[PDB]
Amino acid sequence: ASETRKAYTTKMIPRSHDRMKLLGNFMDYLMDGTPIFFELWNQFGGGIDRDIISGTANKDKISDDLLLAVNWFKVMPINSKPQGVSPSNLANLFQQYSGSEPDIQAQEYFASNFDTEKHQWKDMRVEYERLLAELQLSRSDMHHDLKLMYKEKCIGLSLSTAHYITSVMFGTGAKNNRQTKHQFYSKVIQLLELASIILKAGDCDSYRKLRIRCSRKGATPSILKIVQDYELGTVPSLIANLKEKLGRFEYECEWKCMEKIKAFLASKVGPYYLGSYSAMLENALSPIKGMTTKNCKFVLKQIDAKNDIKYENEPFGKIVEGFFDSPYFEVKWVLHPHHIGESNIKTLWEDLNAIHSKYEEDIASLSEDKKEKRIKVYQGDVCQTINTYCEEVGKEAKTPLVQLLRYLYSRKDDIAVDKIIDGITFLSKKHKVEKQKINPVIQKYPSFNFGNNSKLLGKIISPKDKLKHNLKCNRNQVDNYIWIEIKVLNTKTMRWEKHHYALSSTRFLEEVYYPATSYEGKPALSAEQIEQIRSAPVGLRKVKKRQMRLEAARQQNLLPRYTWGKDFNINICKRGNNFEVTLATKVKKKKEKNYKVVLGYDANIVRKNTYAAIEAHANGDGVIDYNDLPVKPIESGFVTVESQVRDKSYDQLSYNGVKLLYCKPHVESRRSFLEKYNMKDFEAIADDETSLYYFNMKYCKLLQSSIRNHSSQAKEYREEIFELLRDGKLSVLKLSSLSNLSFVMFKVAKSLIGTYFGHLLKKAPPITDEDKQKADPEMFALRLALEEKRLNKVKSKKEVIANKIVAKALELRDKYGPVLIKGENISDTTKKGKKSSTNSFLMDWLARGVANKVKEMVMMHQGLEFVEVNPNFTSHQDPFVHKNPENTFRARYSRCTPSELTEKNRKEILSFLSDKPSKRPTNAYYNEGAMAFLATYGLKKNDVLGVSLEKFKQIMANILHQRSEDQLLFPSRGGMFYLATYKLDADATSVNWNGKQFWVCNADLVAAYNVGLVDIQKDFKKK
DNA sequence: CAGACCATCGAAGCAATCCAGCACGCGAAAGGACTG
DNA sequence: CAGTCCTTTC
DNA sequence: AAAGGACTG
RNA sequence: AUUUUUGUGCCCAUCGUUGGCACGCGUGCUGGAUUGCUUCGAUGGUCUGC
Repeated sequence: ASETRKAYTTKMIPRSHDRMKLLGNFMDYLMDGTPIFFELWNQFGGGIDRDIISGTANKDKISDDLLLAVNWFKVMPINSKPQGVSPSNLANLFQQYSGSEPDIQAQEYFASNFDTEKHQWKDMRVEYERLLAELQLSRSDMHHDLKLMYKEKCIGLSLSTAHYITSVMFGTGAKNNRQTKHQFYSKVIQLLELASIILKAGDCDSYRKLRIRCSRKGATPSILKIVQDYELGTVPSLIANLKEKLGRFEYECEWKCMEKIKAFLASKVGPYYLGSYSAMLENALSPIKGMTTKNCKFVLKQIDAKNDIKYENEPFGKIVEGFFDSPYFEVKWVLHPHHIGESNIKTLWEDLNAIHSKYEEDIASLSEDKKEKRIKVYQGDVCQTINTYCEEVGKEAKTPLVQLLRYLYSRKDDIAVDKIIDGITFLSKKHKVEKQKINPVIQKYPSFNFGNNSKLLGKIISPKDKLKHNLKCNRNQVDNYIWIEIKVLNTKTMRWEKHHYALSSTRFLEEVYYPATSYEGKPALSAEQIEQIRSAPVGLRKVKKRQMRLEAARQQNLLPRYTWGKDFNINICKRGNNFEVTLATKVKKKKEKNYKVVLGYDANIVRKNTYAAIEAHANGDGVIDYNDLPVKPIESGFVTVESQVRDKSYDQLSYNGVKLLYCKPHVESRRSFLEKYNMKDFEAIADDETSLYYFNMKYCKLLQSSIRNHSSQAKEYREEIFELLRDGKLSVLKLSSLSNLSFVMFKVAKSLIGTYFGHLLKKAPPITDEDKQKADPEMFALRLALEEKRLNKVKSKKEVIANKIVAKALELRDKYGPVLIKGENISDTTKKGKKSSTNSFLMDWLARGVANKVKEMVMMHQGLEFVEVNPNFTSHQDPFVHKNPENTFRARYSRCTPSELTEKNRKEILSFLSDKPSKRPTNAYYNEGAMAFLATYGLKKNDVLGVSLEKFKQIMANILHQRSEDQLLFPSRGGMFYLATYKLDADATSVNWNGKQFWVCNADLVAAYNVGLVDIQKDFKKK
């Protein structure tokens, strides 16, 4: 039984200045009262101590000392009341309290990094003492009270729901059946320590009503006791649960100091109301308990990570870090393994040791006075080798520091190679683990959820009561506004009074609200509705069209019934003088395990994210027998989202813009401006086949470089920058798709504005964002426009890709059965070792974003389920033959004509053929792919590794002409057209390799199938 | 062979953005009182 | 009693 | 322990 | 309790054919990166008599 929330983000229509001011006063009252509860609960937690937490003692792995340190040592902003503790003396303070020194978990908590500029430790136990002093309540009485709170889960970790805490500590009356319930439970266990129903009924109770009226009154029935009795009249492991619940129901809830605390709250906050106090405490506890749990898990993670630091490589770390106090360095920084080609330095030192052996054997002979020259030659050779290594490893990752490698080689006798790697990775991991900031306890900006059951009373009126009201008072009965009846506290006269406010969210109408007076599509409108749509102002026409479609669907009985149910929350966040009603809604799923389809998707960056469906227990013509599971490919395609312009049909995700054949004035203006500032590179971007957003991106980079060169006149660039990014018909803001290139375009636009500002404000105080806002307010506004446009662009890309994925999942669910959407677990990209360009490229991936959006959407549909799989080798594994018997791991190719072969392709083929050891597992797969490429056409690598790439193209053309085919497959590390043994593409062109007769599928579709077979066995057990 | 010019590549500082994780909120069901 | 609200407990 | 996942429209 | 004028937005050389289409919101921190300026250091090369 899973559940998630919807959200409809409505718009508050000001009913009247008086009513809106009343609502604002109520909101301000709640907001002003929230900090009081925040501080009060910080004090309560501060009062925690041993003999308070030594009760249930239930906790995952948190030490009894870490709980104490968490509840009375919190990092908060410097500008707060509890201020006054420095990190150094945290240990001795924790010694002063609790009569013991910090343990490992509490030592890690105290010795945690943070931002000393903004956040400061805080004693949090002088705050409890200040509560005792300023409310003058006996320390013993407050000790009893907060011990009772802890046992009631009103303080500590895993707190209870705010409503419950308020009702318990500040409530009128009670069951008072604590001792009564304890006796009942002791009797029940004594009768155990449908038959259980008889045993429970033996509590001097005839039926459920009697025991309800005797043991547990005025609440929901105790754990499966009254419901159990009813079920049994209309397993033995529960004894431990009932015995551990006996800790409760023993105290009788006598508060020795909650009266004084309640009076203090009434002094600071208004008079006690369960709804108001519950809301304020709900918005005050969230930061407290949230950051408490976050820091507990964080400290556990920190101890686990520090246990992974070897700490025996520390001397090697010292030797390597001696780089900073050596002639080769000219400030000081941390050394990460990417500075030495993390694992390639082994090959580097192999080569350098070969050179050293040659040099030494040459120095043994030639013992004349030529040493001063031979050593110089050897020094030059080793320097050249190190430079070549840095250049070589600087293609797939960051260039290793030349000076660091020179220093390491100079210290070739003080440290080995594996020891160099261990020391530097120690320097890296220790530094990382030591810079992990601890989460501060920051105050939440409140939400104040109005509901019906346990929150501040309130409700959307109804679709039914709406008709009653709109008919009682003469009205169309089909208004486009949603009315909420909120119980507002009139702060003038401190009493409650339900008022009404109008929301105007059209989605709520279209989807769950509008009444069925008489997933779907849309209706056919009438003439007058069309006229209204066409007569509305420009900015209102879209919402008018949506509303008229809704109205037509109601008038033509095309509007499905929406089964109101009155299950909507109302979240009112008052930022300034405007409200932010939200209308959340619970959705319940009842997850299913007996899957019938698997819908993997590959989640590419530039290559048109694909899906691929796989059946579970297929029985038909093609049913591939996996390890022990009969599976069948249903289909596989691309995720293309269609925006149908007048007659064409674009893919927002891959359109890439118009072809510059219709942007000639645009390109002419750009060239005219660029000519004024120094153009053989412009002509390479302005071809009439080049697409518009490639042209815009490349021209943004051109402007960036131009501004860099003409630094002292970057103010002259602003007219062109505007005309390119904002104003003109073909601009980054006027015209841009969801394609990856259209996001690189916004990235380069933001970079262009950044360089314009950096060179417009450079003459040394730093250039703060306020300084550049004041320097060119229009350009800063343009920067904000680009940022907001790109953020909404990203939100829409996530939403639409996830919509297509979930739509195909629903199609398969309707056709076959419960679907399982398997997505790559694309984490830990954008690494330090990678190049800056690689990390920037991978930032636009939005893999985890789409995965999260699909995860959310799947929680609302019954039948779908989303698991995230390991993305390892999912682009090479041959689907349905890899792991069906044994791993296959073929390579990806690139069909092309011999005339369009480039130098890069030939060099890549040679790199595959060159028998050199590499740590990448896929090197073997692409090497065997290159061998098979040579075998297929008989190229005789010795004679194929030759020069004259033109001669290579001629030889390939002759080989492919002797055969009747037109294109040659050849392995490429970034090529499509994977070779599968099964037809997974639906456009696959069969081909003959050494002698296997593969299918030329699409690398995207086979990768989607692999994503659908990563752990197929786990999803489908043999049951 | 001394000297300067480009260029890219690292490191750090400074000021910014950004995708992402992750903790929390978006309570239920009951009885009594009340009202119609 | 239907529906409301206000409370306590799960 | 990375690599892999991505492959610069 | 009636405001009849809006939830957020996304795509397009013709911005409408009723254009086409999608959507969980908020707070707060944290992690990893990126962007821009500068400083420093390496790396590669053209150039002037040598």
